[PDB]
Amino acid sequence: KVFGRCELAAAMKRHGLDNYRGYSLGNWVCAAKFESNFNTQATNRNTDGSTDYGILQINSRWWCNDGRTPGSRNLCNIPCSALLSSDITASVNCAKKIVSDGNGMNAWVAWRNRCKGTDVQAWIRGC
Ligand SMILES: [Cl-]
Repeated sequence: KVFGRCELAAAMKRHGLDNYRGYSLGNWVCAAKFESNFNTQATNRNTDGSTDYGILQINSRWWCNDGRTPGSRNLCNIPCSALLSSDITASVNCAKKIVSDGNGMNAWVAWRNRCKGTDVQAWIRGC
């Protein structure tokens, strides 16, 4: 599915992302916009043989297991296929582990380049 902006904000808030590990909700909404364009089924292959999966483009080298990525660590202990559900639970649970690993939201390239430093609260304004 393709979430609306406020629709995703409300779902992410219900799943505990607002202010999680220091990151207000607008950060997470902006990240999803620029990672997946709010599409729960987005996938993108990378040069290292990994693929990024779902609404938050979670990577198959470090975080989820897709069975075809060399050097897999599966630190979220989740099959990547689960991260293509229209229900965001598995992606949020893995994102919480990623953002707790020591480098904040820097794991999300699109967030680093297109959200960080902007007024991210605009992403939840009006919701
Ligand atoms: Cl604005």
